[PDB]
Amino acid sequence: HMIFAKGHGTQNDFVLLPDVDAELVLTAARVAALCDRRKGLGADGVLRVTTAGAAQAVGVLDSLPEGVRVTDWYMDYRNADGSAAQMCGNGVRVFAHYLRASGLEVRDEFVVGSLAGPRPVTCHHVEAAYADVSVDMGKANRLGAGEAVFHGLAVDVGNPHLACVDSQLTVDGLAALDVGVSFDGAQFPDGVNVEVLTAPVDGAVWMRVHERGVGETRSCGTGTVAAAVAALAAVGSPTGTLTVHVPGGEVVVTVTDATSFLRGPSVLVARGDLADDWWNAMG
Repeated sequence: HMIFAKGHGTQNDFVLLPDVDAELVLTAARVAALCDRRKGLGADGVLRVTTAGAAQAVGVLDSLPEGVRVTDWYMDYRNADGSAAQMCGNGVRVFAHYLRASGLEVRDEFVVGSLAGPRPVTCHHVEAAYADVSVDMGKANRLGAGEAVFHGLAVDVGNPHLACVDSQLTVDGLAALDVGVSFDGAQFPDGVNVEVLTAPVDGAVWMRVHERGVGETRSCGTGTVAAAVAALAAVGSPTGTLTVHVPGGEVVVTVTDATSFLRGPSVLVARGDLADDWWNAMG
């Protein structure tokens, strides 16, 4: 009698827990057991579906992020290791898809609240199992050049990035060992996500991320936005649309004057019930 769903976007997979009134107690141990591929259900993170006001009432949220109303849908995102929504902006597509398909939300256009702020979404097509969702990821700020190892552009998409377009990089060359590097500390005093990518060839780009601390880890929403921004800017365009090939598949970034949008697939594989006894005995 504990409702859940299992979904994924490009790469990352999520367990969704509908909990409008935030009655569930998401201990670190419960999240970890639920994310364990053998002992639980297996996921990169848990997305508890609630509202910002309910989250703030139950202690999950202290004060509201700027732009997030007490009545907003709220994606209470937890990493497998109990920890809370690292900067990526991940989870929003699958979250939005869940809202639509489960009938919690009837409109194709609505706002997803999150720790990092409001994320307006557009649901282009929605079926039970598949959806095509656009996330308004926010203003992307180009902020000057920097070296890495590569020479790129500091792009601010809620958090610092350094996306590096390399004309002399191929898709095969991009199979380089960029797990666990060097960047200028004065330019990024509080660390930086480092993207490395091919030159825009026919509206498309191939990239890989190395997010701060977590190492080379899966797909990065905001980092994908940073990558496309830097690629457009290298072709002389402050705004445009690029397909971005990322580990797991492809997504489409749109940059406007005001903001940026990330558009990609979402899949919901399963829906059902966690056993109540199992939930209790998990820490």
